[PDB]
Amino acid sequence: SKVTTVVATPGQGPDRPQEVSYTDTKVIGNGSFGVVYQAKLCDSGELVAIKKVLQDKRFKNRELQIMRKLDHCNIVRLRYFFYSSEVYLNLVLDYVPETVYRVARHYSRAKQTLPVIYVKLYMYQLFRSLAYIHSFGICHRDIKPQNLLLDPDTAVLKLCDFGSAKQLVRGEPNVSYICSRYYRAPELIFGATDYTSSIDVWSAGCVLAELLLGQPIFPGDSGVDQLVEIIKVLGTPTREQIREMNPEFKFPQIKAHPWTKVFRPRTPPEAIALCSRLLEYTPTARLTPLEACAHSFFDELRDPNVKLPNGRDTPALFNFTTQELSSNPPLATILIPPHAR
Ligand SMILES: Cc1nnc(-c2ccc3occ(-c4ccc([S@](C)=O)cc4)c3c2)o1
Repeated sequence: SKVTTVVATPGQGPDRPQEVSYTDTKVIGNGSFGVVYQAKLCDSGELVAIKKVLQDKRFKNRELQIMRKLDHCNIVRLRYFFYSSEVYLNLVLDYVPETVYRVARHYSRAKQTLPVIYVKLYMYQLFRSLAYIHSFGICHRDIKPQNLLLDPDTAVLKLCDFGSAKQLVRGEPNVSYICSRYYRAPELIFGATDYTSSIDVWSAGCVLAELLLGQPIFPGDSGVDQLVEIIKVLGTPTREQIREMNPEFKFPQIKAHPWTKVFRPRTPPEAIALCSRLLEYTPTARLTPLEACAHSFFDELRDPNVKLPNGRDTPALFNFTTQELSSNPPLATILIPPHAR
């Protein structure tokens, strides 16, 4: 009700703060960082989330520094940011009301399967945001279904939560206990710290596969139990596999559970061939997010007529930028279909 008025710097553009007014603040989430609110900007009527972190006062916020570099339609945009209170950094973000987690669980609670057309849309917009994120050498490191925001009506997916993303410095090592356990790549559990952006892709597989199965593919009861779960679907990792993951542990030996069966009968051939492609031991083996997009599974989305179950056209899926294409520029004719040139 009470309209709060702050002095806020636009997320992008020149550092020139404006008076921004918002009201109807309610809490919609919280964690170690702090709290997320939903508010209504008084002047555009538009809804926003406000992530209230806690700023090390005498330290530069990594998330803030990362959000500013970022403008992509499948990523929650940092519209503004301000400070308040000792001292809290506030990120004013796009609000989107649903998450893949919550959608995936409604289906699962009702023992149905999320329509493959939604799996496609959502996974594609996910590989997109990462192709973009990774082109800057920024690893998300918490790719999990509740960091995927969805618009029920328009089928837009926006990646959110960069509260543990990092500009990866090759030659520079990092922390290995990151990601949500179920979505955490094997090398991470192995103690690797020399890792790459492939870890995000493993998380995507973990998602892809959970959308298909209606439950987490690898559900460990702890950091270490996690690898036991991966193991029972892929088997054990071998020389160049463990090599590739990290240059200790103590587990048991198990056989390679065939893919085209880890799921259910009606599951599409390409989706299965996707995961097998993602969910891979060696990290150089996992496909690239851009390269992922390319792969068949998403072909239906390259069909000129495709529409949303509710008869609307698909959200804008081909508005690529060269910044977005940077990684692998020679592959547009198979990512941009004619009808969008
Ligand atoms: C953590 C964290 N970092 N960003 C967010 C964030 C940002 C923008 C956002 O817009 C809507 C949400 C959102 C908040 C709560 C929910 S609940 C679990 O259904 C769903 C969606 C949101 C969350 O959360």
